[PDB]
Amino acid sequence: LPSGSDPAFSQPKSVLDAGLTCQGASPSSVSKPILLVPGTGTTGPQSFDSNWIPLSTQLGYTPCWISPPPFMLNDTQVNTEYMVNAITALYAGSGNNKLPVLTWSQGGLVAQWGLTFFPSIRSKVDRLMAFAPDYKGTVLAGPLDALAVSAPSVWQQTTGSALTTALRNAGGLTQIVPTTNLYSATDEIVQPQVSNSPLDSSYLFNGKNVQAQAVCGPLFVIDHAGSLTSQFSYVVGRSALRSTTGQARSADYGITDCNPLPANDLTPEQKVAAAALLAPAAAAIVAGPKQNCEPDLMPYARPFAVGKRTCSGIVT
Amino acid sequence: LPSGSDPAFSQPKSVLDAGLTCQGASPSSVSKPILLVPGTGTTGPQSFDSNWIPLSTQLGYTPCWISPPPFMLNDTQVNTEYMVNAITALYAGSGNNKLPVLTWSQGGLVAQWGLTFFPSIRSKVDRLMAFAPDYKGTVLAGPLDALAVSAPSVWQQTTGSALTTALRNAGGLTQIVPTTNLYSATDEIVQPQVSNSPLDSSYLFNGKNVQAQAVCGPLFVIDHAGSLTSQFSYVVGRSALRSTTGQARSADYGITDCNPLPANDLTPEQKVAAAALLAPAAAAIVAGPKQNCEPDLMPYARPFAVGKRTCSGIVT
Ligand SMILES: *[C@@H]1O[C@H](CO)[C@@H](O[C@@H]2O[C@H](CO)[C@@H](O)[C@H](O)[C@H]2NC(C)=O)[C@H](O)[C@H]1NC(C)=O
Ligand SMILES: *[C@@H]1O[C@H](CO)[C@@H](O[C@@H]2O[C@H](CO)[C@@H](O)[C@H](O)[C@H]2NC(C)=O)[C@H](O)[C@H]1NC(C)=O
Ligand SMILES: [K+]
Ligand SMILES: [K+]
Ligand SMILES: [K+]
Ligand SMILES: [K+]
Ligand code: NA
Ligand code: NA
Ligand code: NA
Ligand code: NA
Ligand code: NA
Repeated sequence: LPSGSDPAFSQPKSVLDAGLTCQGASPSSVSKPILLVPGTGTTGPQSFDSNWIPLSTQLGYTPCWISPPPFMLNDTQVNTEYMVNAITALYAGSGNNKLPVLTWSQGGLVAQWGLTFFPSIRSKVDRLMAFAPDYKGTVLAGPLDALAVSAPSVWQQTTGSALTTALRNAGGLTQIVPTTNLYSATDEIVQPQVSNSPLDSSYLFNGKNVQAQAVCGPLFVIDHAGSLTSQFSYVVGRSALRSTTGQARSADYGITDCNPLPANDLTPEQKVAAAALLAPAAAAIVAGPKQNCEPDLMPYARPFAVGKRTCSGIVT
Repeated sequence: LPSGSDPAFSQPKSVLDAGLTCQGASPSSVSKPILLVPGTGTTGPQSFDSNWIPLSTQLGYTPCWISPPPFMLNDTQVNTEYMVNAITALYAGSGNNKLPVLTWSQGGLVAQWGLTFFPSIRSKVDRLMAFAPDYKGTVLAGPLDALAVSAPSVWQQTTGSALTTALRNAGGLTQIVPTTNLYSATDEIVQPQVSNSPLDSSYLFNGKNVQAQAVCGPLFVIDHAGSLTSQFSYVVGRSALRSTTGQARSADYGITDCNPLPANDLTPEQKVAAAALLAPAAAAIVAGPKQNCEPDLMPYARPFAVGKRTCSGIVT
């Protein structure tokens, strides 16, 4: 696991700060922040307005989020700069108090990439609650890559990519801070997820790895978006957020919570938007960037993916 | 459309027969046969053991398949002899009753080549259910082969080929029996498929042409193999097989069926095998025969591709 200096950011501070917002507050002076990191094809509000922005507010946090442009479709490594900058800011802005990070989809990969390569944030994040994280990527992006209809970050989120290779070889498939990963065998976006084991894309060694079918039964069905928005997900997320260990606890949820529909505390109208969470993501992918190769690794990550091929050639 | 005698077989009938197998039945005495025609780089079992063999069984059919050697890599015109012989056999063996044909990839090109050039089988095929058929071939020169260093049937499936030209000029891009074509914009092997129109390689005039994204949305992703194996594909195929019209019916499927993962009725082990369909087929193509020209058209097809080039020169 890297333990030296932080890499320098490629983006200026003005740019990174512009991508961070808090509800009703400035990052420079915020009470009990939670940092929300969005999924592929979305802004922070698009991922979370119908779900964890109001739910976290009801738990007493001030939700804050990043929106790396365009819609989380550019280089995951740059998406991570937004996250690292935001944790630094929000920690300073809330009294040097550690804060939680809550993610969907790629946001969890971004969080873990940041924790792996930017040691400074490890003391600033108290826990990670990741919904449907793709730490191994997804095999399902393969045809899109072959067709050259994949955005930068979609290439990076393909199983076997240089990015996912680097994360693994740097030690990033082991939890770094207390981590809960909630995911589903029936996720239609991220696979493989079926095994309830380290083979799954969402699994981290020493983490609290919650495959919904383990709790709720193998026949249980909960999709990629539902993995973020469901009542089951709310109970698990609340467990993680409240737990003194920094991980969800099996005592905190069971069969009575195995409701895949949008969280009960959401208003009717929020439930409608939550259920429809993935539509705007699909439309952003559709209009968004597309290329025929995986973006290059930044220098700090190259040693961890020697021999993989990116846009510029083979990593040496 | 051609309307006379069937072309003579180039292969002995014993050889053709030996390539036909049914599950649990002789072709001479079979209950409700369905004939399965595999994709390039596979035998019948390799295409269908994880999918339409069990899925058709559960629908009450006896699955039967052909396995033209080696692995569907030889002349598509010879592959078609196996299909024509099998239809003749299974029609008689089911009491002189027409039977459905269900195909993947090249198998659909084979079925339509047979229906176009071998008139005797038209009255013996109840309906055709083709998954990812490449009636126009493909424009994508994939990464398996050096350009123009390819197997016989790979040449023939290249857009612009003499074979695909002949099919078109003989009238074979119009359905001959009731046909449903299920295909995907995100097919990484066969393109173009993106338009939901007669541009697409899988489209037949007067057919029931089902591009999955037209139903499911633009980021519904199923690949060339997923076109055969997905739950969405199963719902459409079941509709096609049951329909009184011989074609799938839009009433039978909709957004709720839009699951790209392997068909729900497959066991956990069959789903893993279905999701792994493509890689060993691609490896069989890589390991297979290579030549530097397209196989010659048989005499009965030449007049429909005059001016195209095969191994013996420009067709006359
Ligand atoms: C998208 O990611 C790329 C790649 O990391 C960013 O482009 C780099 O930006 C740095 C900072 O200016 C440059 O030094 C490199 O030359 C850039 N590389 C490439 C290939 O262009 C880019 O800034 C990111 N875009 C956004 C909107 O964040
Ligand atoms: C593969 O296809 C070629 C047709 O392209 C077949 O070869 C022909 O076989 C007939 C029947 O014996 C011969 O009369 C021809 O002279 C052959 N032509 C060529 C170019 O060799 C061949 O039999 C097929 N192989 C298999 C295993 O089916
Ligand atoms: K700001
Ligand atoms: K304040
Ligand atoms: K507790
Ligand atoms: K019709
Ligand atoms: Na399940
Ligand atoms: Na290039
Ligand atoms: Na094979
Ligand atoms: Na040719
Ligand atoms: Na099984």
